[PDB]
Amino acid sequence: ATPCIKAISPSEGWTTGGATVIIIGDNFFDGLQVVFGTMLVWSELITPHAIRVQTPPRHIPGVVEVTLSYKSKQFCKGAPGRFVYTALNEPTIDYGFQRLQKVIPRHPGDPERLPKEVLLKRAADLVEALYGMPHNNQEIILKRAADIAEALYS
Amino acid sequence: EATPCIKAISPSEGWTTGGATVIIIGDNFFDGLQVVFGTMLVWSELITPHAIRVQTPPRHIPGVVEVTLSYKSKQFCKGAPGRFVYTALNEPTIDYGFQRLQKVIPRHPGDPERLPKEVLLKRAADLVEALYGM
Repeated sequence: ATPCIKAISPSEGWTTGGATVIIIGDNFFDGLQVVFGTMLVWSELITPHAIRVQTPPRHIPGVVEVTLSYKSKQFCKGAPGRFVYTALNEPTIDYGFQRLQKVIPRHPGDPERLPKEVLLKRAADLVEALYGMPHNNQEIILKRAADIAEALYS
Repeated sequence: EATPCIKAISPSEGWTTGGATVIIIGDNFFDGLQVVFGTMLVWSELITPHAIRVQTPPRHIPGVVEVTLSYKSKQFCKGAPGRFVYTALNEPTIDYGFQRLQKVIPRHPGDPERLPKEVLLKRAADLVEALYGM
C-alpha cells in the first residue's frame, strides 16, 4: 500500500529553508522523497510512520502542497500536506544556531549534531582569525558576508 | 500486548524556558494516553496512533529528562524511555562562547554597547559562511 501524509510538524518555516520537519503518516520506507511544491528533498526514515526532512529554500512566501515521491513516481497528489513559508525578518537565537550548525566546519570524529557550545567555540575562533588577515582578504569576506545577510533578511 | 512505547522524540532538545512543540513517535497510542517529563505531566495531544504532540514545560535546571507515558496511574515506557535534553543559555560553556563572540564581532552604525545574542549569532554565521573557499 502507498505512503500517505497525515501530519507535518512544524507546518511552517522560513523561506531560507534548512528547518527540520517531521512528516507523519503510513507506509514510509528508506529512500523516499518529499516534495515541497515542486522541490524534491530526501528524507531520513525514523519509523514506518515518521520521516524527517529539511525544508528546501523558497523565494516566495506562501502555502505549498506537500507530497511524496519514490523514484520519480508521485504519491499523495489527492491528499497533500500543507507547509507554509514565511519571510524572515528579525533574527532569532534559534535561527542563528540552526544556521551555525550548517556553516560551521567539522573536525574529524565529531558527533552528527554539534552541541551549541562547540558551534560557539569554533565560530569564535574563525572570526578572531579573520581580524588577523592581510586586509585584502578582509574587505572581500566582509563584503561577502554583507551580501549573505542582505539576501536572507529584508 | 498492545502496550505503548516510544521509538523517538522530535526534536530531542529544547531550552529550559520551555514552550517547544515536540513530537513523540512510537506505537500503540490512544486518546487519553498521557505524557510525563520526569514526573511532571506535560500537555499532550494525540495526532495518530503513532504520534503524540506535546509542548515542553519550563525547567529550572538543564539536563536529560526521561519521557514516559501513563494511563490511569499505570505507567509505560519506564524500561526504555524517550530522552529529551534541556539546555540553558546560561551554562558556563554556552555563556563563554557568547562573550568571546561579543568582543570579536564587528560593529556597525547604531549598535548597542552590548549586542543581543541573536545579533552575535547572525553575524557570526554570516562571517563563517563567507570564509569559504578562502
